[PDB]
Amino acid sequence: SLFELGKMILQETGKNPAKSYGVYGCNCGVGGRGKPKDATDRCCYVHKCCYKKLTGCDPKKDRYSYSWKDKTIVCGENNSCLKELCECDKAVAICLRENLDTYNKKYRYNYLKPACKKADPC
Amino acid sequence: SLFELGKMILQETGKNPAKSYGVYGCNCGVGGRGKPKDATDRCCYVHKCCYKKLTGCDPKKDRYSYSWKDKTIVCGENNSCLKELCECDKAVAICLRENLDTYNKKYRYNYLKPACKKADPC
Ligand SMILES: CCCCCC(=O)O
Repeated sequence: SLFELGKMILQETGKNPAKSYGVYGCNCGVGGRGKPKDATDRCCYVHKCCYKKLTGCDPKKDRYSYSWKDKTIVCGENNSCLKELCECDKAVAICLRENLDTYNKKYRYNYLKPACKKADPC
Repeated sequence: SLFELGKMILQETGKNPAKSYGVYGCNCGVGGRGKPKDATDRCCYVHKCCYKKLTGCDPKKDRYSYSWKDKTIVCGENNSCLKELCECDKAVAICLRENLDTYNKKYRYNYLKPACKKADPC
């Protein structure tokens, strides 16, 4: 669920997830996809495409189990959809951390998104 | 839609809507309802109950027309559902503005929603 996702992002980046990625660029946050503004935005692009492949569980609402082991996100076995969901969230958390070096606050807020260029199909 | 709602909140409060209310308390932004933490939170509680009365349109995606007349949100004549939807959004924007005096930053970027007490029926 959003709770686990946010927790992962905090654990990897050390940043408050809502504050930094709540509405970042054309792909981070509520709404759909759009042409990526930068590398960070592209992380969320991939993430939303990752969600599209899921069946059997709700990516926004459904809780799952994961652990923080030697500062690594380790997805619990859960079930098929929940584990795949967990791996989606782990991937974007890692991706966001790896692209902190080009994070730009000018993409942080907000109004942008409906005017974004339409995204390629996943 | 989300765009009209966000614009209304900005117009009334003068505040960045996603920033101030994206994850505020148990009722503002993402997720469902919960036991409200304060007056601002109650606005969002009422808002989501307002959405339940809606029959035929999508509060998240369906756009509607409104205008800014004498610094007042004025819902334009669309179909019945879109009119009710517009009035739901107008009400919460006004309510959030009215309760800026007790807005508490501690409730802001603080995803506490899974810990919220179960909301009573609308
Ligand atoms: C549009 C972002 C803030 C929404 C707050 C609420 O009406 O739930």
